[PDB]
Amino acid sequence: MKWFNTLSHNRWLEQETDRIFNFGKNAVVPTGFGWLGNKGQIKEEMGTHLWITARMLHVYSVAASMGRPGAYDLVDHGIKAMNGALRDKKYGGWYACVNDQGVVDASKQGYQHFFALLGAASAVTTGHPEARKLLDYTIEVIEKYFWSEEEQMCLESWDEAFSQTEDYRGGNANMHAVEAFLIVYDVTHDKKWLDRALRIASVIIHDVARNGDYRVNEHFDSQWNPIRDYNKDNPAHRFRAYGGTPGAWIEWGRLMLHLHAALEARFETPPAWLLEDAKGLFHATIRDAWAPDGADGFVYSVDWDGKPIVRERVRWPIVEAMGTAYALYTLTDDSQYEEWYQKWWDYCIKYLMDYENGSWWQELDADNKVTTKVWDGKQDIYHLLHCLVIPRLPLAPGLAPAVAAGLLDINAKHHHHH
Amino acid sequence: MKWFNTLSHNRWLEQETDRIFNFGKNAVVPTGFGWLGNKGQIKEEMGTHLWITARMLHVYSVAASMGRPGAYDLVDHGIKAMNGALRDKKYGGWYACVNDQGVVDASKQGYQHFFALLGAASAVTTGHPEARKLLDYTIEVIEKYFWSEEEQMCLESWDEAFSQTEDYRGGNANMHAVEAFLIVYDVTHDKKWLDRALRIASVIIHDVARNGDYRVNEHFDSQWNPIRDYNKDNPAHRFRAYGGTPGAWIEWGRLMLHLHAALEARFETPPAWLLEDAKGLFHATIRDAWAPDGADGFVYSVDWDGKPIVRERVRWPIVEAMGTAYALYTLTDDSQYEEWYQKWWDYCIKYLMDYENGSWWQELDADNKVTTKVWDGKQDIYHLLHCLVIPRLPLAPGLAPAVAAGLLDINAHHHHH
Amino acid sequence: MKWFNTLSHNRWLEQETDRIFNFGKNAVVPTGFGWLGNKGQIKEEMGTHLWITARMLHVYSVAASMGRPGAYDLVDHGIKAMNGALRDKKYGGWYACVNDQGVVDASKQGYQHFFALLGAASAVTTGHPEARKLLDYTIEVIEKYFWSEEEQMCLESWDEAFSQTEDYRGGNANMHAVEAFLIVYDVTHDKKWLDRALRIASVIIHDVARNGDYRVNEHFDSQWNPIRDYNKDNPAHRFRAYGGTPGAWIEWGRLMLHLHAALEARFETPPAWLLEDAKGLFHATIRDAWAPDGADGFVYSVDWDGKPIVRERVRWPIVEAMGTAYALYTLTDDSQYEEWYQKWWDYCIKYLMDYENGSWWQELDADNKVTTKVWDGKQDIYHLLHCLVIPRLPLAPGLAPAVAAGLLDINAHHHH
Amino acid sequence: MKWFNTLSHNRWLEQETDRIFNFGKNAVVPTGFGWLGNKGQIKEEMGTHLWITARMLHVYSVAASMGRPGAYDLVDHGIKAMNGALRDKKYGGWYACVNDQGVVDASKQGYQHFFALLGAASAVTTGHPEARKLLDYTIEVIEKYFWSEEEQMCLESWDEAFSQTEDYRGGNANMHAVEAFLIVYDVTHDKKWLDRALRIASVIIHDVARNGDYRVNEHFDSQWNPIRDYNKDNPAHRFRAYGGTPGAWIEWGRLMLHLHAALEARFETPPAWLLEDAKGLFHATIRDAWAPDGADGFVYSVDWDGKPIVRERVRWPIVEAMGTAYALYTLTDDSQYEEWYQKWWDYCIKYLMDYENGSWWQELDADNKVTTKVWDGKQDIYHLLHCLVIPRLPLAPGLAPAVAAGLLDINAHHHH
Ligand SMILES: OC[C@H]1O[C@@H](O)[C@@H](O)[C@@H](O)[C@@H]1O
Ligand SMILES: OC[C@H]1O[C@@H](O)[C@@H](O)[C@@H](O)[C@@H]1O
Ligand SMILES: OC[C@H]1O[C@@H](O)[C@@H](O)[C@@H](O)[C@@H]1O
Ligand SMILES: OC[C@H]1O[C@@H](O)[C@@H](O)[C@@H](O)[C@@H]1O
Repeated sequence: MKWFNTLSHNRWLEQETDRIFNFGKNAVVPTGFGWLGNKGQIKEEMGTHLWITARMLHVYSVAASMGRPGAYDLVDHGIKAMNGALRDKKYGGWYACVNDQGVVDASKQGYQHFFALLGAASAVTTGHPEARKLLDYTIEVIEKYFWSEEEQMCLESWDEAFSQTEDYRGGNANMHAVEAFLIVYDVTHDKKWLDRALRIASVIIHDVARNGDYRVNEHFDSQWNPIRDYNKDNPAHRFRAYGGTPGAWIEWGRLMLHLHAALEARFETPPAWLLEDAKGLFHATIRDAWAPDGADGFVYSVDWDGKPIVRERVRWPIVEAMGTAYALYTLTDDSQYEEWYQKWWDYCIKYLMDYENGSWWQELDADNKVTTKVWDGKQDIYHLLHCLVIPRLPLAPGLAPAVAAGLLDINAKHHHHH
Repeated sequence: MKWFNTLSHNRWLEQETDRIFNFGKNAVVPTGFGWLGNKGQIKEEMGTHLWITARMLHVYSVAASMGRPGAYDLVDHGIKAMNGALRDKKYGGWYACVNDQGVVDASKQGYQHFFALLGAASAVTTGHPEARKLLDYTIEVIEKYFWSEEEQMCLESWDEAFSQTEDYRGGNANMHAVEAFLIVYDVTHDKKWLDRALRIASVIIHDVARNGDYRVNEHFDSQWNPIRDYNKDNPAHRFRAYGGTPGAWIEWGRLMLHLHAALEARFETPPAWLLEDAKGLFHATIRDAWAPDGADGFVYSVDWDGKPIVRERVRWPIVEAMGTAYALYTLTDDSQYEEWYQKWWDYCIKYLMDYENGSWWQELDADNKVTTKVWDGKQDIYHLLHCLVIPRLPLAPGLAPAVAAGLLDINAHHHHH
Repeated sequence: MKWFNTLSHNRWLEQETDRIFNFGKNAVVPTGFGWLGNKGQIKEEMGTHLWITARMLHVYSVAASMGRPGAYDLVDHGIKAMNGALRDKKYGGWYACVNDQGVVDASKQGYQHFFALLGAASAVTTGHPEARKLLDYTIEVIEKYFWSEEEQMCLESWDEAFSQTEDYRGGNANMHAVEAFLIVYDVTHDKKWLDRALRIASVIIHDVARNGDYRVNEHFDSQWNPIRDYNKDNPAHRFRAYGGTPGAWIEWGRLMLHLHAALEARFETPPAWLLEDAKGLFHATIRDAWAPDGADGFVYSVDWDGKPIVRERVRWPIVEAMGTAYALYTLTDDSQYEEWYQKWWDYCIKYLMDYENGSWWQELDADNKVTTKVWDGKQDIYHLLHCLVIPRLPLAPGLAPAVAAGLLDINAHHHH
Repeated sequence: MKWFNTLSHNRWLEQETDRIFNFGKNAVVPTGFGWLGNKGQIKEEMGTHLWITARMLHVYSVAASMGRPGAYDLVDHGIKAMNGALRDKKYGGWYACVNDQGVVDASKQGYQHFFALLGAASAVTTGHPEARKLLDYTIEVIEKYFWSEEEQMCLESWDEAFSQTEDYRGGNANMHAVEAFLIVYDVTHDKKWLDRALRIASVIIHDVARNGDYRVNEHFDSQWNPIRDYNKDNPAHRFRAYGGTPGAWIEWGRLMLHLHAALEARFETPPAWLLEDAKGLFHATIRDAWAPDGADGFVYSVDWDGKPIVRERVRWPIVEAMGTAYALYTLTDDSQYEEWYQKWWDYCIKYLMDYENGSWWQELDADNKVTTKVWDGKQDIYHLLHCLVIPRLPLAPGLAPAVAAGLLDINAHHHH
């Protein structure tokens, strides 16, 4: 069965994408974007998070490029929010969480600042007259506090006043740095952004993960030595789970293929390890995490021997798996990847898609029934673009640049025989 | 006005197709696919029919090839049903009807086995790893019990244990054999299937129908002699109506054009009678059955002088008419066929389409008001692909193969030359 | 940001178009098309208006050409209606308004007859076997009573019997004559239709509007001299507002560019003033009417110095502005026009589109909140095709002909 | 076998088209275009003929629209020529033939003036700044002297001073009037040219030819009564052959289908007889004139019982047959027309194409061997566009307009 690069499948994806764009519109709050619950209501107690606001700015940049009325107003809202309450006008950068009445979390989180970077870079592709100013400012914050020239890797977090950095180094924030750096590169061609991306991946993936059967180590000390037992007593942490989180492995895989494609796009032969390691991560994710416990789905985390720990099926791991299947199919022409993509789509409509309340469920238990454990509500639509829009685009340039360039369905041009 | 081979019209068709796919999803039951009612609910008392289950397997094969998440799971469900409760594990083939408790109708119905053949052949086009095995098994059953080598025609039915065949021969079962054989040909490229289809059409249409003003005779004895009086006392029978059923005539017309196109595809000149007789069937259907009684719509049945008998407007006849209009337009380029297609679409949205309760009504009275008489519920969506998907495809290969091949919209200043 | 001539934007446009076609279907009544309210219900007390019936005939002609089942039945219904109760079978032409009991308004309104002409011409593009007959008759009525050979302009209205014409000449009726004449030209090529359209535009726009900073004068006496203070006492009139109605200025702009494109289509160099004056009208509209009073949106009317009078934001002016932005973008390649189009789409979804009850609101107050003041319900869908379908087509031939020709998306990018 | 609307066939067509364009370029002379011989040199003794200069103006208009460097210079050359020595500044219109020291044939030939009209209308499609002026003037001459309002038909010829008209009416000149009128229509979108074309075809074809087994009568007296024995003593005349000339019958067929398509293009139902009679003419041409005498090819003339008179195979009849086969295929979708087109292409390359000396031979004997009898030289490339370019275009608008519109290969399969 052929779905990739078919207009019939791609029309289905677009129509679902519009349903998703509609869901996120409910998140608009004066200081940015709020946290949506299971019925698409704002959970006011959660306030305005930096990472959510930046993600929505990115999402509505893509929607704007797709020619959807109202989306550009959300881009504008996003850019205003990044210049408003979220912005620390004393020490620079952005607070982690604010609301109409003040700052709740003033800390300076690297993970969230890389999303700020992605949001600004994607906003630039819309031509919004204030987007490039925002990007330039974000670059200054990143280079001052979050890219380490000494370590040639990303730092994790600081206090409000940028006086003390966290005694921890994280694969997760570094992963989203790679993601953001790809798009910054697409809207600058300052070579350093791609160089930095390759460097980060070489350390986290080609060195550490590859040497552990492609089980990505996320937690390191300040000297970049793995802390294997980090969070052993808080294993279901939302951002720093104990052990391996296979959803991240497979996401890394796709990011490495965007890097491969960006190198190809400047007529450079990419290093072979990008594709090799992307295959490795994909294979490892299925090996350990797909249906390991008597029911379909991807578990949330595994121990260092591949045994599941948190068995809940969170939404984003399978969504990322679908994106990576597409990226691997694109580079390999191997139908096995398409078969996995299809299998996962069937699972998604069966268990995760929520036509009744809107969007998709965020989390299921080990029997694939809606649960509340790891998460609380439906606060994200950003990951969904990776299974809804990415499969309609080349791998270079990246998501927002490629949509703005008019590349949707560009490759959808007798597929049962040769 | 141009609709055929326009992306605007074809987009509308696709959007309606998705509405129809959605309606059929609630038919899923442990033993296969159940019988949906007017509001999309399962009518439990009807059980799990072989023909319905096989048709759904076919429909969701097309949906799967169209890239709809969930459709492949329904293909898988259908294949499991065909390997499970519906399959006669003792004597082979498939029971006509089952439920959770056991067998409701143990008979071995040719009509329904030809749908099993279609369903398996369409499933093959999805690449499902169990589909070819199913097709192989279905072919074995068909050649053992339902294609007669001596008659060079299809048998009608057997009892559960295949001890004796029915003393009756049917144009209806044979029509759906042609339909299935076309698709088996597409997934085998073995001319024997097309040889058989052409042979069947040559007897029922080119001989008997053509010599009867294109009024197709459906009921025959075992020597393939017409029984003109069959079911006089049960005229509104769902599968064996008394007299002629014009919806069937026009359906035969399309099938003959698929056959024509299949021959052309391998650079063989089709016999001229396929097109000639398709024209005759289409014309005769309009002649006897279109608006014959002071209101629009196709009547269900007519006597041998063309006079209406059962005057209800059932859904499938007009749907088939629309499919045949497309096929004839494709072969002739004659705009009259497109005009009919358009007129029929307008009728369908006015009277048949049911946006309130789902799908389309199954049956209307002679004033085009919803009724319950010949039928009971909304158990079919298979026919609707003939007015929704067929117009988006060439005539060769057939429906499911062509969608799998990526041919949707391939043919799409058209107000002048 | 690129939207014009992109399949992603055009798909969004088509899907909204279908939503709009669905809303109008509820307007069917035995005598034509009735007046839809905010819920898509018929407002029976409004009866069956000639202008509404003719507009719906036009709208469903386009829907039919787009391959929508049922639309042709609505064309058929409109044609029957134009041969039924609405037709004055005694004196000729069509009554302004009828109902199931008889004639409500027997007068013969030029404005509404030009819509009859448009409807018939659009219907011809469907091939409906009674459409050409309707067009031919409509042309006869227009040439007898509405196109003046002595004035080389359109007359305004008459009594039922066509015995006395109104002592008034109108820019508004003449504008919609231009619109109708373009489509009659498309389905005939009697040159006179384009000649007449150019003549009308040359008087109302090139002479009078251009000389008044592109503020179109609508109200004239029988000698075609402006009546500047017409309807001072009734400034929010639905068809003859006091002063300038900027939505009409921008509508004139687009029509002139359809005229331009028609001339190009036959390998003729169009007169330069069509584009020059389209630019002038567009600019003047932004200058006087866009967000002139501390909130977004187009006001309804302005005085002769460009100051707002009626500040309500009616639906059709912004819808027409979007159409004209597309036309100007097409001719100039200047992205400022695309930027305006996008800005206005954002405003429309924010304030005008009504996904709850259907269609779009007809009218908002000066703070962009839905109101009832100038208008009453949701009786029109015709204008919406100018921001939904027009951006998917070339400028020649016109709307219904172009859709019938299969030209949707024919023209459908961050660097050179 | 499928050729029509295939890119592979159309590429072959374009490549031959370029070889043909190249051959014509040597015809440039100071006063217009000269008469090319068998090896592509100028037959200087023939001087500059109006019909040749006008045809070359048309051909290079098409070449220019196709983006061939040098072609526009020839369009400019042709326009200058039509304003130079060929132009009668005293009495108006154009002399039939001039040379570098004066007028050779001062007569005012209708046949040649309809080609002047075609050449000007085609030149307008290139946007050359002097082309519209030329067309406008040519129209004035045609309407003064060559279209008769009284007869509703075209006259044949006049003396230099337009004092007396020839006591003769010709189906040939009228055929080329139809041809020219189609293109004038295309660059004016004005009804009257099509009305005139339809009227002309209705008389020559629907009345006279249809009632004589589709054998077109060409020679008429001043009352439009046939002269059946005209040119009995000069049967092989180049423009007025005795009896019927089947090449002309099949050419009429295509022109009627361009007429049909033009009507369709403005959403008008064309009269059924255009297609009926086009089929009739095509069939009759094969019936009487295709391989009638034991070898392939179309004879030049037949008598009124269909028997061949002049048996030479001149180039243009089969070239026109091929164009008509395309037009009939386009309207009917009947493969028999494509089969004939293919058969004729095979004959053309076997016997007519001249890769050695350039272009195609003008004339063969009854055994398909190159001969000199009816004609002398290779002065024409105009007909060749009817088998080289026409099969790559829709039937409306006509040749030069369609190429200028970007329509080449727009329509470009073993089963249904
Ligand atoms: O959407 C939130 C999730 O995003 C993924 O890419 C990872 O960064 C996870 O750690 C995180 O919980
Ligand atoms: O959908 C069921 C119908 O299918 C048609 O093709 C015919 O076989 C009818 O006899 C039958 O009732
Ligand atoms: O839709 C109704 C409106 O149409 C516009 O084009 C103008 O004619 C207005 O005066 C009128 O109120
Ligand atoms: O090319 C010259 C020829 O052109 C044809 O169309 C006819 O007019 C002939 O009579 C003429 O000899």
